[PDB]
Amino acid sequence: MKPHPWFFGKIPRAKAEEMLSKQRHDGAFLIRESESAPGDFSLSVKFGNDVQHFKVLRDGAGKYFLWVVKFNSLNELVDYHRSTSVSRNQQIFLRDIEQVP
Amino acid sequence: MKPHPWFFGKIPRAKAEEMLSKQRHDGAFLIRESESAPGDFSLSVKFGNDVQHFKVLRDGAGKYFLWVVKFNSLNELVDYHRSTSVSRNQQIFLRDIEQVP
Ligand SMILES: CNC(=O)C[C@@H](Cc1ccc(OP(=O)(O)O)cc1)C(=O)N[C@H](C(=O)N[C@@H](CC(N)=O)C(N)=O)C(C)C
Ligand SMILES: CNC(=O)C[C@@H](Cc1ccc(OP(=O)(O)O)cc1)C(=O)N[C@H](C(=O)N[C@@H](CC(N)=O)C(N)=O)C(C)C
Repeated sequence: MKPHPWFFGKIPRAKAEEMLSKQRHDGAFLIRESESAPGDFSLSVKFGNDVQHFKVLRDGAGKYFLWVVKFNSLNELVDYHRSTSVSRNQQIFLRDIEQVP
Repeated sequence: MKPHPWFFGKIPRAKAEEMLSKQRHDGAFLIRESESAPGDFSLSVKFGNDVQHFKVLRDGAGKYFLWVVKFNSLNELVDYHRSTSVSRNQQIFLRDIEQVP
């Protein structure tokens, strides 16, 4: 087992945009710990010449979700959205960013 | 910026012990998403011939903590405990696991 290449911890929202702007393929993403909402996570995803940000929402039990389907972990939320679009305006599927060697 | 080498997402508690048992230095650790408590995080740390597990607790606002000092992120909690012991029985400081090439 290896650590997940998508967890960047506490990095500025702007830093996520800077990084993902350099990614070549739509869907490139990262999970970060929100600075405006301590204790909450945010998902930043590249699409075209833009970087979209999503709030990782929680239900009453602590499960995570973006829209309707929820999961017992960020890990499962992320994997589910690799084959189900994170967007309702475009078909954008999460894919690991091109990691630096 | 690079992803954090300590976030393993949803892996079994037993898997964390298996991995950390192979680590050579005390303090080697990882943050995982609890399976017994969906939505909560757990910190697993190596020390001697054992692997200790800690619940990452949350206050009313969502801040994270192990004992008393709390943080706006898992990232900050982790960094704080690199220089302040996670244990009250031994001086154990978090240190990144020896990542596989
Ligand atoms: C500064 N405000 C925004 O960026 C609007 C973000 C949601 C968001 C709100 C705040 C936020 O703050 P940070 O963590 O970046 O500091 C991060 C993300 C948003 O609305 N995103 C769109 C959206 O419709 N999101 C849904 C679904 C979701 N889970 O975010 C929503 N707003 O409930 C998405 C399709 C790009
Ligand atoms: C199965 N139960 C345990 O492993 C006892 C764990 C806390 C814990 C409890 C449940 C747990 O479940 P998982 O996420 O591993 O499935 C993971 C960790 C514990 O008590 N750990 C010690 C401890 O005293 N922890 C404190 C401080 C803390 N934040 O965990 C506590 N229990 O409040 C620590 C010094 C090794």
